[PDB]
Amino acid sequence: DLRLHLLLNTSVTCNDGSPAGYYLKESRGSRRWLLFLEGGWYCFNRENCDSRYDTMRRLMSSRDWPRTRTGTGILSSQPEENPYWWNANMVFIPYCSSDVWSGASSKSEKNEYAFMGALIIQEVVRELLGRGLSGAKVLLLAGSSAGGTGVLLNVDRVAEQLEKLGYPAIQVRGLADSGWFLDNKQYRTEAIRRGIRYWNGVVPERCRRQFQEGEEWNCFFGYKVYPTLRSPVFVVQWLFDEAQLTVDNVHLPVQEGLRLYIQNLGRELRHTLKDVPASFAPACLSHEIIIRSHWTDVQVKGTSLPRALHCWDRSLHPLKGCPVHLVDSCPWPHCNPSCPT
Ligand SMILES: CC(=O)Nc1ccc(Nc2ccccc2)cc1
Ligand SMILES: *[C@@H]1O[C@H](CO)[C@@H](O)[C@H](O)[C@H]1NC(C)=O
Repeated sequence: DLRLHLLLNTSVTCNDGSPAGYYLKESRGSRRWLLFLEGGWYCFNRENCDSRYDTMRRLMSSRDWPRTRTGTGILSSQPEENPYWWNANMVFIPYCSSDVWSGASSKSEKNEYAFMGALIIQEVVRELLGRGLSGAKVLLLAGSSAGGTGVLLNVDRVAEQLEKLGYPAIQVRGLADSGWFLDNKQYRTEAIRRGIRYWNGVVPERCRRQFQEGEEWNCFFGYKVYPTLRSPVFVVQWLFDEAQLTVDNVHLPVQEGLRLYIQNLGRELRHTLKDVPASFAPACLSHEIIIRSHWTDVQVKGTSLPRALHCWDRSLHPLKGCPVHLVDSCPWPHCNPSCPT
């Protein structure tokens, strides 16, 4: 169990003005810190944010959150469930800003909702320093789905924040799970354009300077923002991601046209990861992995994801028998026998 703390700075809020927060299970004898960003799509105008407030309210408000959460997968403290970082300090940051962790806009006079995801991350880090993060030696910012994209948008800002607060020794790293999407041709972009204006969304400065005014939406796509990043980032992406296929209007007797479409999507995803040295990409139809209890089961080329992450740690201190770049080459879903059932 991780226990809830609402933010002491109550001006940093969820969508409806209620305080944001974080769940914490500390580990005294450890100097490693894992901050996990929850996912859950997003909303981009008044009417579809209102819809989300009726039937997905816990993603927009803290008024109904429980006092405790169970840590699962990489947030588990048990070595059998979490061979990678079972002894670490564990933090789960709930997603209640509906802005892919990019917003910096208060509730107001002219704003029905607050979109403060980027400021929520910054405030959690600030308040955690007084609870032991000041002694840390590695801070891993991780996340799944919209939280995975949020890692890409925020990892360098967290590094910059700690450097300016006087903590140059804390090594900030990123782990982006299922947040690496393609702006490809559909089988049969305005939502994100149109949300960044609604959220006052912020993107990393170097990527902003490449694409410039009005084109910041480009920085929500992994293969375009990752080359501008400076912190080390490990990328986990299923080759046949279910969220990707949904937006592409694919619904799984597959005939030639769809066969080529699916095979092409795989090969395109594979291509965008060829120059990503730390990555894990199985040939499976799925979505998210790192906080699932059975995340230890999947393997690429004989290496599991917890092992690949351990090899990543060793690389940041070629390694014999301990690889870090693991991308499937077989071209159809399920062609890896270890895929989730
Ligand atoms: C031609 C063109 O613009 N294609 C395109 C653009 C944006 C998306 N957006 C998206 C992808 C995956 C997951 C969530 C959103 C998908 C396809
Ligand atoms: C609380 O957060 C807001 C928004 O980030 C900031 O402007 C304000 O200075 C913060 N208050 C304190 C006491 O840090």
